[PDB]
Amino acid sequence: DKPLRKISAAFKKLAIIVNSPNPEVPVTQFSHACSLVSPLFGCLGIAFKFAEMAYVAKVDDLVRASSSISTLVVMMDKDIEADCVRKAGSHTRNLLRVKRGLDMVKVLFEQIIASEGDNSLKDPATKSYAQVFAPHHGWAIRKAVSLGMYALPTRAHLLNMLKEDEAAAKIHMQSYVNSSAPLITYLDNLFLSKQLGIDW
Ligand SMILES: CCCCCCCCCCCCC/C=C/[C@@H](O)[C@H](COP(=O)(O)O)NC(C)=O
Repeated sequence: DKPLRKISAAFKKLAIIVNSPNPEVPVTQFSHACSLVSPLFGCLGIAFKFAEMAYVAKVDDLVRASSSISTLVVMMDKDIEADCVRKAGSHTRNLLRVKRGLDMVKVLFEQIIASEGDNSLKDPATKSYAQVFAPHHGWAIRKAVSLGMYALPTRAHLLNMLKEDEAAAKIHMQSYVNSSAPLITYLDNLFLSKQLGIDW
């Protein structure tokens, strides 16, 4: 089906889990949902090429992890026990970056919705990247991203690539925004509650 619909369906499900008492988020289900977001970065063009190493490789690792590890909590606790939380390539470091990817797409969608009537994606792309990723990327990446903003598809072109009209895309984006918000909060709080921080 259409990429935004796959996304909204999968995250609705995740929202139910996190909004319930004693949530257990399976690594399989979380990593599959996160993989549905990947095609979005590609639709945005060269500006978001960083997403392959920054997001896709990370989801790939969680996909791998999911065969032997039950939940995100158990996954994090294993890395804590092994004292390898901030190590390059740890599941937990990867989870934190995946969280940022989910957040950037959330903010992007919010801004696209807020700017209905402007056929340019420049502000929404620039704003969300600035809010979510800019504080963690080095100079060269930030400069490259900014330059790549001239290569964004128009708003109408993007809708066409995602195979939706304005009304339908609005609903599915809003749905992801509503679903992903408590998930992102859930994830932040796992890090915060285990005294790991979220700014590294
Ligand atoms: C012919 C020219 C082709 C143009 C180049 C295409 C875009 C290149 C953008 C590459 C972005 C690389 C980002 C690297 C990802 C991670 O390995 C690295 C470290 O991963 P980490 O955040 O520590 O887990 N992340 C950062 C932002 O330093």
